[PDB]
Amino acid sequence: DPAKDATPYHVEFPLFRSANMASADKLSTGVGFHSFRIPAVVRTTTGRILAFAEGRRHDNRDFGDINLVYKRTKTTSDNGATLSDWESLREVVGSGDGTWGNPTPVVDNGTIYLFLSWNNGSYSQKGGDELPDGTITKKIDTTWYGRRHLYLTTSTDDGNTWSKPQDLTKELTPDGWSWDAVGPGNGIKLSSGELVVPAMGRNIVGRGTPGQRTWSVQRLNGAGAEGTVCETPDGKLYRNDRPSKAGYRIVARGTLSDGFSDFASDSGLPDPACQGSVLKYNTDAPPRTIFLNSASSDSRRQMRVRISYDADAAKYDYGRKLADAPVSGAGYEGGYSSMTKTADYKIGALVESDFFNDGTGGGSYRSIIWRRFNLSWILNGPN
Ligand SMILES: O=C(O)[C@]1(F)O[C@@H]([C@H](O)[C@H](O)CO)[C@H](O)[C@@H](O)[C@H]1F
Ligand SMILES: *[C@]1(C(=O)O)O[C@@H]([C@H](O)[C@H](O)CO)[C@H](O)[C@@H](O)[C@H]1F
Ligand SMILES: [Ca+2]
Ligand SMILES: [Cl-]
Repeated sequence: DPAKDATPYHVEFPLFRSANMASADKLSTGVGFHSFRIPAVVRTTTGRILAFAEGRRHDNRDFGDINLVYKRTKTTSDNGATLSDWESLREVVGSGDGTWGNPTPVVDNGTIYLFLSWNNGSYSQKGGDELPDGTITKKIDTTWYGRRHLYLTTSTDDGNTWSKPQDLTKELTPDGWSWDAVGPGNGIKLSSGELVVPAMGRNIVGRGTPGQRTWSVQRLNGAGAEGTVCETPDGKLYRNDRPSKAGYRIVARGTLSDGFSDFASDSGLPDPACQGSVLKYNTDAPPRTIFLNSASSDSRRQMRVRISYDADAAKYDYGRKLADAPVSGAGYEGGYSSMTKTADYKIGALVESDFFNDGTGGGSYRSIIWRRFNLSWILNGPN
């Protein structure tokens, strides 16, 4: 791999700082957040980087009052290289005391499309959870009021402002569903121009052209709830999803016109039942797909970034442990992740981190780390 010839480069620092941290991130209104979790990142066509997260107001739990927050790089050409290159925290949407989450952006010229999930603030995935005011949650159900909704918000000004989110549940989530998720992480634009956004049991597919997109659903029997998608070097689609039980990533390959294979466990990619991320890096010799998850069947703290050179992303190298370049003072790193390719030819990654001050409890502060590294950094890892 000729990219190994570059000097290894890596930088890493917290970008979304929980309430316990010195420079805890708050909106300009004064509204702060206990925890940030569920990252999504995209480089726009200007080179600006947009980083999204769930701002979890009161504790780290997946329900209750959660706002969709973000940061942009200050300019289109700084590549988020230092903390001072990032704007202050902003909000995409935070209306109501319900949950706005699952950021899943896709860039289309320019327009950034950001798909989100939402639930009512009286409901949770399991039900029976206690809220700050003493209310007990109802379990997410199939009713309009109590089901998981799918929203779309758009930016046509490089992420500066966002349209009021539009509820596309009736159009893009099957009737009768209760739980739902989009991404989280990112959607993609194919070499042939279609937009493909991974979601629970389905792709959301944007046909048409830039400036005139039309959305529909490609259902995928056996897909995960939290999916990732990319275009492999052979031109086909590749779903690499979180499994329902700890063990291994589940994978399927297909096309928009012919559909997908069934999903199968990939024994080369252990996973502890956690979200992952995938990135098409380049098309020229040699073609590369990047994959990032916790490379373990029982821990989220074994984050590993990897490269596949296969036309179908069948097999990956060992890659490199993110712990080889650890961050201090921002918790124990590991969990959900998102990757993009920066305009200065780095991998830019967001990774969850957990202070663990309340163990697995709701009071444990969660932060999100930003990382940049070149391919060389991965390739020069001790395997
Ligand atoms: O509901 C919230 O989280 C909030 F506290 O109020 C939201 C909103 O003004 C109200 O919920 C009504 O839409 C803000 O967008 C949030 O930043 C925050 F201030
Ligand atoms: C995530 C997690 O940290 O495990 O889990 C998902 C969801 O519960 C699982 O995919 C099972 O359906 C949450 O939606 C997400 O917020 C995060 F908690
Ligand atoms: Ca809110
Ligand atoms: Cl999910």
